[PDB]
Amino acid sequence: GKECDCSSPENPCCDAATCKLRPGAQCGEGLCCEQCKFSRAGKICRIPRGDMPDDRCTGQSADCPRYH
Repeated sequence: GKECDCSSPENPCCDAATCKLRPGAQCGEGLCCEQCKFSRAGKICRIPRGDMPDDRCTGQSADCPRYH
């Protein structure tokens, strides 16, 4: 449609026609969006490199902020 819950038409969470969530789901895409759902707080959303801290799900967003 004219509004998407996903970025991709290939996204399983979305139907291609609607571009929008079929399932009993929360989200389609996002670093903290797992199983088309909002991942739990503290779960690693991003792998660090070098001296950086690992970024963690808030459990209050489909996208990851920073570290929480």
